[PDB]
Amino acid sequence: HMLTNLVAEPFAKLEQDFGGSIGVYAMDTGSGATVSYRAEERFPLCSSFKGFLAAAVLARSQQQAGLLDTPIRYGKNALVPWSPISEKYLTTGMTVAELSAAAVQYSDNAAANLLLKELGGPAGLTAFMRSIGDTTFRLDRWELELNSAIPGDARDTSSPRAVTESLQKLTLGSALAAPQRQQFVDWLKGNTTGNHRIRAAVPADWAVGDKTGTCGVYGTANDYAVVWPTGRAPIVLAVYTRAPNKDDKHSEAVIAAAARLALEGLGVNG
Ligand SMILES: COc1ccc2c(CP(=O)(O)O)cc(=O)oc2c1
Repeated sequence: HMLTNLVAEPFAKLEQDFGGSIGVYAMDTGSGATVSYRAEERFPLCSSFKGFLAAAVLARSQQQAGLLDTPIRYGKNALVPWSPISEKYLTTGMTVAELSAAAVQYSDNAAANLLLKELGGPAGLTAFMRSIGDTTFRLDRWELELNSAIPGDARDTSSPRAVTESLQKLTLGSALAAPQRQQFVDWLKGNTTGNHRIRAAVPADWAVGDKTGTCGVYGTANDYAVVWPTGRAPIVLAVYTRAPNKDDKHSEAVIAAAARLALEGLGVNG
């Protein structure tokens, strides 16, 4: 409780300036110290489910050898907005591994939907999260309907704490086999969409992997990350936002500032 009270006031000021709600859970994997602010509230996942989607693909690849190399062909009707990689391979197809990398590193929507289909839809991804001990995560819909971010709607949400706990298990714990774990970390490390979020709070000499989400309404956006500071154990953290009005805009700077506060609360000199 000590570190959480250390940062309670600055978090309240930050979210009031933002005009919405900020949810943060950060875990120092060395000491076990944690920082929480609205950490048990539900926030829309938006694209952040795509990280867990790729982890679920990797988990299945442990039992289905050759799953990652399977070519997937798709039609033009699969190309929903923000499919920047898959639109370039419409005439050729892509492998499951390439779709997973595109989903993680470019937030590719068509790729995410194609991989969701392979796993049995939103319920199949939810089942995977249940299998690692996450009872909070729920995915209910596909891209782009899952972006609705309706106030009070539990569909397609999780909590910052559950996101951080599941991310820890998948990137640092035993939820994935060692080769699949490293592949998940490497995909997160290569993300291209989060330079202005948690990464903006992380010194250049620290390794970081992240997955972003941006719903586009209700001030709703997020990022989760694993951060490897030099000389100490890694930090896992999740930063989620929402706001009361549909037209409220999200703020990357607010996500970065919340990440800064979480790291400062943990005592990690950034
Ligand atoms: C379809 O429209 C989209 C899809 C994704 C994005 C993303 C990528 P992500 O943050 O969800 O991962 C950032 C954004 O600003 O707008 C978006 C708009």
